[PDB]
Amino acid sequence: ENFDVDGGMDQDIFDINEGLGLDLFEGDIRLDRAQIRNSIIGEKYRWPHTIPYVLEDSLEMNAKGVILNAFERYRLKTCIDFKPWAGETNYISVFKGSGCWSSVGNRRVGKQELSIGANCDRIATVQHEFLHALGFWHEQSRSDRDDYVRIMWDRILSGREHNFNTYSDNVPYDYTSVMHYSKTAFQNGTEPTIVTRISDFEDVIGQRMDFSDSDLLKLNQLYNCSSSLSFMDSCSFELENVCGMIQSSGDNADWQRVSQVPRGPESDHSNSGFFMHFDSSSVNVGATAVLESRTLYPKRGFQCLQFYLYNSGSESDQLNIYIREYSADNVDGNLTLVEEIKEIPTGSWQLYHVTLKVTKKFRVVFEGRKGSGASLGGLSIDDINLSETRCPHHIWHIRNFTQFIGSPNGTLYSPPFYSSKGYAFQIYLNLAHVTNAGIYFHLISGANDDQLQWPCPWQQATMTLLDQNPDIRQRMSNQRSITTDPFMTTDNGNYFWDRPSKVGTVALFSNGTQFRRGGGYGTSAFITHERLKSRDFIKGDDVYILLTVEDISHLNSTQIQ
Amino acid sequence: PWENFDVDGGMDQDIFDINEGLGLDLFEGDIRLDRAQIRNSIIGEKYRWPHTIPYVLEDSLEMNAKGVILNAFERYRLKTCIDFKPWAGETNYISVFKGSGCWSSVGNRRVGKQELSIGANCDRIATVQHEFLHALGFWHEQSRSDRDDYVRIMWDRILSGREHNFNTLNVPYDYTSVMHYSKTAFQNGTEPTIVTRISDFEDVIGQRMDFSDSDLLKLNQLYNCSSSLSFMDSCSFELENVCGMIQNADWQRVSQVPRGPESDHSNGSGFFMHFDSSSVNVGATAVLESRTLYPKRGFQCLQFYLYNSGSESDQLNIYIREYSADNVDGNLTLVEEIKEIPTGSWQLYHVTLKVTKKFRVVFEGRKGSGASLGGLSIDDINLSETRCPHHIWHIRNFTQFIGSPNGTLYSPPFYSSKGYAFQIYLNLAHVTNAGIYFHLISGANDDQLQWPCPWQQATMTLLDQNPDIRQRMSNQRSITTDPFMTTDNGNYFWDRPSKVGTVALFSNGTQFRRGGGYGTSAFITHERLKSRDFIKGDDVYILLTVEDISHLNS
Ligand SMILES: *[C@@H]1O[C@H](CO)[C@@H](O[C@@H]2O[C@H](CO)[C@@H](O[C@@H]3O[C@H](CO[C@H]4O[C@H](CO[C@H]5O[C@H](CO)[C@@H](O)[C@H](O)[C@@H]5O[C@H]5O[C@H](CO)[C@@H](O)[C@H](O)[C@@H]5O)[C@@H](O)[C@H](O[C@H]5O[C@H](CO)[C@@H](O)[C@H](O)[C@@H]5O[C@H]5O[C@H](CO)[C@@H](O)[C@H](O)[C@@H]5O)[C@@H]4O)[C@@H](O)[C@H](O[C@H]4O[C@H](CO)[C@@H](O)[C@H](O)[C@@H]4O)[C@@H]3O)[C@H](O)[C@H]2NC(C)=O)[C@H](O)[C@H]1NC(C)=O
Ligand SMILES: *[C@@H]1O[C@H](CO)[C@@H](O[C@@H]2O[C@H](CO)[C@@H](O[C@@H]3O[C@H](CO[C@H]4O[C@H](CO[C@H]5O[C@H](CO)[C@@H](O)[C@H](O)[C@@H]5O[C@H]5O[C@H](CO)[C@@H](O)[C@H](O)[C@@H]5O)[C@@H](O)[C@H](O[C@H]5O[C@H](CO)[C@@H](O)[C@H](O)[C@@H]5O[C@H]5O[C@H](CO)[C@@H](O)[C@H](O)[C@@H]5O)[C@@H]4O)[C@@H](O)[C@H](O[C@H]4O[C@H](CO)[C@@H](O)[C@H](O)[C@@H]4O)[C@@H]3O)[C@H](O)[C@H]2NC(C)=O)[C@H](O)[C@H]1NC(C)=O
Ligand SMILES: *[C@@H]1O[C@H](CO[C@@H]2O[C@@H](C)[C@@H](O)[C@@H](O)[C@@H]2O)[C@@H](O[C@@H]2O[C@H](CO)[C@@H](O[C@@H]3O[C@H](CO[C@H]4O[C@H](CO)[C@@H](O)[C@H](O)[C@@H]4O)[C@@H](O)[C@H](O[C@H]4O[C@H](CO)[C@@H](O)[C@H](O)[C@@H]4O)[C@@H]3O)[C@H](O)[C@H]2NC(C)=O)[C@H](O[C@@H]2O[C@@H](C)[C@@H](O)[C@@H](O)[C@@H]2O)[C@H]1NC(C)=O
Ligand SMILES: *[C@@H]1O[C@H](CO[C@@H]2O[C@@H](C)[C@@H](O)[C@@H](O)[C@@H]2O)[C@@H](O[C@@H]2O[C@H](CO)[C@@H](O[C@@H]3O[C@H](CO)[C@@H](O)[C@H](O[C@H]4O[C@H](CO)[C@@H](O)[C@H](O)[C@@H]4O)[C@@H]3O)[C@H](O)[C@H]2NC(C)=O)[C@H](O[C@@H]2O[C@@H](C)[C@@H](O)[C@@H](O)[C@@H]2O)[C@H]1NC(C)=O
Ligand SMILES: *[C@@H]1O[C@H](CO[C@@H]2O[C@@H](C)[C@@H](O)[C@@H](O)[C@@H]2O)[C@@H](O[C@@H]2O[C@H](CO)[C@@H](O)[C@H](O)[C@H]2NC(C)=O)[C@H](O[C@@H]2O[C@@H](C)[C@@H](O)[C@@H](O)[C@@H]2O)[C@H]1NC(C)=O
Ligand SMILES: *[C@@H]1O[C@H](CO)[C@@H](O[C@@H]2O[C@H](CO)[C@@H](O[C@@H]3O[C@H](CO)[C@@H](O)[C@H](O)[C@@H]3O)[C@H](O)[C@H]2NC(C)=O)[C@H](O)[C@H]1NC(C)=O
Ligand SMILES: *[C@@H]1O[C@H](CO)[C@@H](O[C@@H]2O[C@H](CO)[C@@H](O[C@@H]3O[C@H](CO)[C@@H](O)[C@H](O)[C@@H]3O)[C@H](O)[C@H]2NC(C)=O)[C@H](O)[C@H]1NC(C)=O
Ligand SMILES: *[C@@H]1O[C@H](CO)[C@@H](O[C@@H]2O[C@H](CO)[C@@H](O)[C@H](O)[C@H]2NC(C)=O)[C@H](O)[C@H]1NC(C)=O
Ligand SMILES: *[C@@H]1O[C@H](CO)[C@@H](O)[C@H](O[C@@H]2O[C@@H](C)[C@@H](O)[C@@H](O)[C@@H]2O)[C@H]1NC(C)=O
Ligand SMILES: *[C@@H]1O[C@H](CO)[C@@H](O)[C@H](O[C@@H]2O[C@@H](C)[C@@H](O)[C@@H](O)[C@@H]2O)[C@H]1NC(C)=O
Ligand SMILES: *[C@@H]1O[C@H](CO)[C@@H](O)[C@H](O)[C@H]1NC(C)=O
Ligand SMILES: *[C@@H]1O[C@H](CO)[C@@H](O)[C@H](O)[C@H]1NC(C)=O
Ligand SMILES: [Cl-]
Ligand SMILES: [Cl-]
Ligand SMILES: [Cl-]
Ligand SMILES: [Cl-]
Ligand SMILES: [Cl-]
Ligand code: NA
Ligand code: NA
Ligand SMILES: [Zn+2]
Ligand SMILES: [Zn+2]
Repeated sequence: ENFDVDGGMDQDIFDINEGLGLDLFEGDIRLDRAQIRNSIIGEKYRWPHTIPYVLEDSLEMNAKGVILNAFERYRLKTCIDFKPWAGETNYISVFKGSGCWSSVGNRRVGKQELSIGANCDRIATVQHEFLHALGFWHEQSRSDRDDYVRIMWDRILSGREHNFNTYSDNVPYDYTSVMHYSKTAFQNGTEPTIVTRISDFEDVIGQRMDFSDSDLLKLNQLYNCSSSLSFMDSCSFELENVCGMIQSSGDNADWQRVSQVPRGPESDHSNSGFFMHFDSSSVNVGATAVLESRTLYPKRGFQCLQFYLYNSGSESDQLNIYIREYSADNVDGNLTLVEEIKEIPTGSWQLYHVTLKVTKKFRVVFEGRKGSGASLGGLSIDDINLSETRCPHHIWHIRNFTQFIGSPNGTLYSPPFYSSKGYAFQIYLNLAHVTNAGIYFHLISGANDDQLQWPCPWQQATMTLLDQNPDIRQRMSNQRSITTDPFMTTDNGNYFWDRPSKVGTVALFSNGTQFRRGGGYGTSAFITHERLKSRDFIKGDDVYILLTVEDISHLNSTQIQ
Repeated sequence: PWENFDVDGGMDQDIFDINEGLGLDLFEGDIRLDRAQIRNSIIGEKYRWPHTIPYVLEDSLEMNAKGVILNAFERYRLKTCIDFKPWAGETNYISVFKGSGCWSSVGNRRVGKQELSIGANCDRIATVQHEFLHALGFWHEQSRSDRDDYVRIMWDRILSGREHNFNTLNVPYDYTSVMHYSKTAFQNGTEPTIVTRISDFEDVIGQRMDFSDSDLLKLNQLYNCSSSLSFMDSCSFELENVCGMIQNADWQRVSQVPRGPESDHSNGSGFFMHFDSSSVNVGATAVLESRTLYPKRGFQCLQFYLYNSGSESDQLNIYIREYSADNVDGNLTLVEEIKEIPTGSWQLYHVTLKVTKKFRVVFEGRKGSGASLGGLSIDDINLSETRCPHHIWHIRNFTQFIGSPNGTLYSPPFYSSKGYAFQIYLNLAHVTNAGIYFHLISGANDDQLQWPCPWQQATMTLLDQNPDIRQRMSNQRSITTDPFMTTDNGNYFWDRPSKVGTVALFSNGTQFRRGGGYGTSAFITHERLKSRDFIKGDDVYILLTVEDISHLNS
């Protein structure tokens, strides 16, 4: 009884628009009057660094949330920002048209339409359409494209051959571009229409996870970006000056930059390769050592500190996180304990997220502490990232992951979680299919159910398969969102998102306690197993699914200004 | 030996030692403060140069200094979007002249003619780079407000009246900045005035080889640089898309070859391209082409490392395919045939190009007549719009000579562009510093050459073998032959070696005459020589260019 938003298919932008018969340039580009196809966009047809926008009322509620999520990716990785339209002469009007499409560049026409239609509410689709708005074309149309890919003309659907035309017009050809067609673009049959000449990229082309490194380089070079709104720092200890961090102790303890520890880890997490290590084996009980960042300058007032930790020491050792915030009244700073990380499981790298709310210049202080008893190792930290973003609400850590890919036993249910509004939920990850991974959001019976609004109204669940790249700026995480529509009905006439005790099926927790699970809402095409096995989604055989469930009923109201 | 001339006079004097010794009393040793300019203040947009800086090299400059300054401009052209042009009447320009010491104002002071001094002993490329970073608006690194978290100031060790030289986006403190004091700055005695908190960097501060990566990031961010004038491409095959190079594939991306090499050069983890000539017929070829490149200058230097585990009969052909509006598919020209490649070691090659339109480099491996058990491998390809070195001195098994009595090395003989025969002397025997000297030697053209040797500038570069040309901090010094220079006995220093030189033997035992050596006893410290990639696979490369600079007398 699960609901698949993708209807048992894996349709890209180009499959959605083809199925509607839109006949746009290269499937999703709306050419302007006398605009030259695949031509250089001049300075006059560019947006300012901050783009005014309107999210029109025709947009689906899930689409509005997804678009705002896309803006947060631009704010982390570029110096492009977006602001609600306040009367500027030109702005982007995002609306529910037929299919997903955009003009290429700032056409200087005042209100400029960008369509995010039905089935276009995917963050990378939004990112792709806004790259068109910013002035970018597709990658496979480059004049040198035949040196990198082969077009299988006999496999293209009759009358769709013109979508592969090249014109007359530097960064290397980018197979990973979010602006590249997939190998199945306009195919007639089961055989690919685009074959990469380098066999390694056959299943890479057509990625729809995030911007590629080359997509970002081109955009950041165009807008002269030297910073972003929400990136703060990334440290993997790869250089001897360790990103300006300063280690100290009053206890004959220290943090050492090492490539290995005899008791563990045998190597860094980044994966020659270095990490910081607090030895607890040869210091006295209660000895501490602090590793302090250089001074950082926040622009937003909320932050997410994240890092990987390895414990080869004792159950009694701990890592304390402090913030030292500086203000005019106290130049030595105000030191505050923000997190105590205790009883760290031994023998594996583990990801931690710490929520911060610092508004003044500050330093992050990592304090390793030796606890009671004996130790043969210590605490190791690597891949520290800091951004002015919200921490995920919940994190589902799946260990020994690879054994489940394409396997009949690959039907995984997350631990139960409580959303911000108090709804209890569970995630279902289906890895049993031969080619695609599926992901579904379920409401479950919870302690607050008697006082909650039913059917569940406009909660947006964002599920992110983390790309565990050492640098937050280089992660191409695979993210999908769904929104609970309180008017959605089942085949039997009941409300899909009603109270699980009323419409749910019986299930058991790992401990054997019975509960009610509502219908699952999600997609059978979350990611292909081939892409799931690429980049750093799996690292040390661990997978992380980040989860945020929030009320988006405030997005219903007309955008006024 | 005794006939050599050390330009550094048995010392290793930095900018701050030169100016201190003259009693200039400038801000932080080499900054000329403007009227009511606030010390170490943020340089506003109004006090910045345009992307192209107009300049004049004044006649007071020493001939060697003029050549060194133009060499410094080439470093800016490769690593930044800053360029330099001869002044043609722009409102503000930099007047480079021989003043007392090395110094500059900080920023474009908008005063019209703005002086920058490159005085006696300042004719070092990194000194020029440092003074032009001041002109561009940069101060020194150790004056940063957080500097006490990274270094200790030994106040008791500073010369009286010099304490003022130490009292003070989001890039970490840079120990390797070309703008950082060395540990001996303004010292009174033999003890350091600046001591890094971390013992590692104690002798790293004060590097004067080239820009650091953080120096370049700050400058490139300030001028929104997305390209440079002379960088074209760098490929170490670290990614599967192999930097857009095009080619079953005849060149294979591998991490090892059974008959050699056991690993990549850049240093599975590392990768290189390999043509397995052993598995194909005689006459078979393998073609690897760069992506399309867009030149801005009319001259280029293509460089790469090659490893041959195949036969002496295998070869590598280099073609250029140049594209123009009229040509349907480009114009292919053979530019280089690399034959009889010595086997069993990575070797650096340089190829001179003169392309003016968009083009591709075409690498063609060819299987020769002899039986082969391996193939040809290529790694660390770099292309820039620069002049190739005239000669390269490749020193194998280098490490054994550092600090050793036997570390007195003489290069093979070379012929300069004007026909002068020369040899390089590298002295590694000192406990802390490496020395380098240029000698003229007897050669076949000596009867037809002008004597004493007039205004030939010899540029000697210790190559930092980083895989990426943009990240090399190569250590370079130049000297110029002054035909009026005399010896203690009254003879001309640069006269004909048969007349003023000493008897020497080549490796083969043939006798020749060697003139006096001219160079420095402080070319590089052994500590810095052992850092970065100066030594790689126990190989060292000294790049050599010897050219006539009498045209700079103007
Ligand atoms: C087999 O396995 C099963 C599955 O694992 C087991 O089942 C679980 O069993 C446990 C134990 O029996 C059970 O735990 C209980 O959970 C209760 C619900 O927890 C969530 O909700 C509350 C309340 O949320 C409402 O209020 C907040 C504001 O306070 C608001 O933000 C929410 O939106 C929400 O509002 C809505 O509802 C109210 C009515 O409730 C309406 O008035 C309102 O209008 C809205 O509609 C949250 O507070 C909880 O969050 C806290 O706790 C979690 C977990 O510890 C923390 O992660 C989280 O940060 C938060 O922390 C708070 O407390 C700490 C101090 O401890 C503070 O520092 C911090 O600032 C926060 O205030 C959850 O999201 C919960 O109420 C209940 O609590 C009772 O015990 C505690 C002691 O622990 C007392 O202090 C309380 O007074 C209560 O007496 C208790 O924890 C699980 O719910 C249950 N799970 C499921 C899925 O069924 C099973 O037991 C096992 N079987 C066996 C045999 O082993
Ligand atoms: C122990 O070890 C000792 C040390 O190694 C050995 O000593 C060496 O022994 C060899 C063999 O006996 C000896 O070789 C000879 O070298 C002669 C000099 O070579 C250099 O100079 C010439 C001439 O330069 C002048 O002319 C050019 C233009 O024509 C001009 O650009 C120059 O600036 C210069 O001008 C000035 O002088 C002239 C007068 O000469 C004035 O008229 C003028 O006004 C100026 O004042 C250069 O041509 C040479 O360069 C060519 O060769 C080198 C090496 O091969 C190349 O790297 C270089 O690119 C260039 O290549 C040329 O040929 C290729 C062919 O494919 C062309 O493509 C290219 O375009 C060039 O034309 C040197 O820089 C040299 O003249 C002489 O040549 C004769 O033999 C060859 C045989 O192949 C014939 O072809 C010629 O016609 C000649 O008959 C010969 O090569 C070394 O000089 C000697 N070294 C030293 C330091 O002493 C010792 O032998 C050994 N003992 C034992 C027992 O083993
Ligand atoms: C040194 O730093 C301390 C820690 O600062 C916090 O942490 C660091 C890491 C950064 O993230 C900072 O930005 C952050 O403030 C300062 O103490 C903190 O002060 C703030 C007020 O400035 C205070 O916040 C209030 O909290 C109450 C609720 O308090 C309970 O709950 C918190 C946890 O949430 C708990 O920590 C407390 O112990 C309490 O049990 C809340 O009602 C307040 O809301 C109201 O305030 C805003 C205006 O500020 C208003 O717009 C709202 O509408 C609303 O009415 C407010 O959020 C923190 O609780 C407190 N934290 C701690 C651990 O003490 C510290 O400040 C000094 O102490 C404060 C108690 C207060 O007397 C200040 O005036 C003092 O300066 C600071 N010390 C100095 C000398 O600068
Ligand atoms: C196809 O390419 C051929 C090879 O080009 C060269 O090599 C490639 C790798 C690349 O570096 C190119 O940039 C090189 O040009 C072309 O042949 C060459 O053409 C050039 C002229 O474009 C010839 O040159 C001259 O060489 C003389 C000595 O031999 C010099 O005296 C002369 O100097 C004068 O040059 C300029 C004006 O151009 C003045 O400003 C100077 O002050 C000076 O007086 C030139 O440098 C070169 O010799 C040719 N090489 C060969 C091997 O033929 C070829 O070009 C065609 O043929 C030449 C002969 C001319 O008729 C061209 O007009 C003609 O296009 C290319 N073919 C096509 C069709 O494009
Ligand atoms: C060049 O000199 C190197 C250093 O010589 C040693 O130190 C001097 C200060 C002096 O006391 C001298 O007597 C010493 O021998 C030689 O390398 C050293 O060789 C010794 C003995 O073979 C060896 O134990 C050391 O590890 C080694 N040191 C270093 C820093 O490499 C060079 O010798 C060559 O290398 C040897 C390993 C050996 O194969 C020998 O036959 C080689 O000649 C000297 N090189 C040359 C070309 O003479
Ligand atoms: C999608 O692909 C299928 C399979 O290739 C296409 O169908 C095939 O189209 C060809 C067109 O030349 C047909 O061949 C011709 O058939 C006639 C008889 O019908 C014969 O007289 C000719 O000599 C020639 O063989 C082929 O029969 C047909 N096959 C099938 C199974 O239908 C289809 O047209 C493609 N669709 C699109 C939208 O591109
Ligand atoms: C990114 O930064 C670069 C500068 O580092 C900006 O480039 C500059 O763009 C302006 C036009 O916007 C060019 O202006 C020129 O002005 C003169 C008059 O002073 C006029 O004659 C020329 O026709 C031209 O308009 C300027 O040359 C150019 N500078 C360089 C070095 O390229 C670029 O605009 C910035 N990008 C964004 C999105 O802001
Ligand atoms: C580098 O590019 C930025 C724009 O991307 C330029 O910054 C602008 O500078 C003007 C004044 O010259 C201001 O009015 C704008 O507000 C700036 N825009 C932003 C977004 O900062 C900067 O001037 C360029 N630098 C150089 C040297 O040309
Ligand atoms: C899920 O299915 C796969 C494929 O059949 C199995 O490999 C997994 O088995 C687990 O791993 C093997 C190596 C062995 O240790 C076995 O005992 C494990 O169960 C299987 N996983 C689970 C959890 O059943
Ligand atoms: C560098 O050291 C190695 C030993 O580790 C020597 O074998 C090299 O000698 C050279 O190569 C051998 C095979 C033989 O041809 C010999 O005559 C050579 O000298 C040595 N290389 C150099 C240049 O000294
Ligand atoms: C993962 O695999 C190891 C064996 O390699 C096993 O000991 C461990 O319990 C497994 N973890 C989980 C969470 O299943
Ligand atoms: C240098 O140090 C000596 C010894 O302390 C001291 O007597 C002398 O005055 C100092 N000179 C200067 C110039 O500071
Ligand atoms: Cl999303
Ligand atoms: Cl790092
Ligand atoms: Cl130089
Ligand atoms: Cl100016
Ligand atoms: Cl180089
Ligand atoms: Na690391
Ligand atoms: Na390599
Ligand atoms: Zn598109
Ligand atoms: Zn200076």
